[PDB]
Amino acid sequence: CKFKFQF
Amino acid sequence: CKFKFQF
Amino acid sequence: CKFKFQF
Amino acid sequence: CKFKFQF
Amino acid sequence: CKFKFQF
Amino acid sequence: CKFKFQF
Amino acid sequence: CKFKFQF
Amino acid sequence: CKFKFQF
Amino acid sequence: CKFKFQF
Amino acid sequence: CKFKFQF
Amino acid sequence: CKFKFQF
Amino acid sequence: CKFKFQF
Amino acid sequence: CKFKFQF
Amino acid sequence: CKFKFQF
Amino acid sequence: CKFKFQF
Amino acid sequence: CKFKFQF
Amino acid sequence: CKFKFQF
Amino acid sequence: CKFKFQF
Amino acid sequence: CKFKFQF
Amino acid sequence: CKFKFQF
Amino acid sequence: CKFKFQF
Amino acid sequence: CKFKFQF
Amino acid sequence: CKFKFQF
Amino acid sequence: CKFKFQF
Repeated sequence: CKFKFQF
Repeated sequence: CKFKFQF
Repeated sequence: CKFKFQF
Repeated sequence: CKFKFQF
Repeated sequence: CKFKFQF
Repeated sequence: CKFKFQF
Repeated sequence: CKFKFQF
Repeated sequence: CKFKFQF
Repeated sequence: CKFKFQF
Repeated sequence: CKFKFQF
Repeated sequence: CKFKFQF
Repeated sequence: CKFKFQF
Repeated sequence: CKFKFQF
Repeated sequence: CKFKFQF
Repeated sequence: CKFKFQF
Repeated sequence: CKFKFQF
Repeated sequence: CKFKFQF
Repeated sequence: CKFKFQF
Repeated sequence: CKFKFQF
Repeated sequence: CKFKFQF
Repeated sequence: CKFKFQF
Repeated sequence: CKFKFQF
Repeated sequence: CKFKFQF
Repeated sequence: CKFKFQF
């Protein structure tokens, strides 16, 4: 919801 | 919802 | 929910 | 929920 | 540097 | 450096 | 360095 | 270095 | 905090 | 905190 | 903390 | 803590 | 020099 | 030098 | 030098 | 040198 | 602090 | 601190 | 601390 | 500490 | 001539 | 001539 | 001539 | 000439 960081 | 950062 | 970091 | 780091 | 985000 | 996030 | 996250 | 996370 | 410097 | 420096 | 330096 | 240095 | 900070 | 910090 | 910190 | 820290 | 001289 | 001289 | 001289 | 000289 | 500091 | 510091 | 520090 | 420190 707040922060979604995908690599 | 707030921040979505995708790499 | 807060932070999701996937490598 | 908070931090999910997968390698 | 490329991205500099300060919250 | 490429990404610099400061919370 | 590539990612620098400071919480 | 590649990832530097400081909590 | 008192100081947040993103160089 | 008192100081947060992201160099 | 008093100091958080991410070099 | 008093010092957290991530070099 | 590049930076002179007298705190 | 690059940095001179007198705390 | 690169860094001179007088704490 | 690269670092001179006088604590 | 009492005296702060920056040259 | 009492005297802080930065040259 | 009493005297802090940085040259 | 009483005197801190950094050259 | 330039600076005279006496304690 | 330049700086005279006496304690 | 330059710096004279006497204790 | 440069620095004279006497204790």
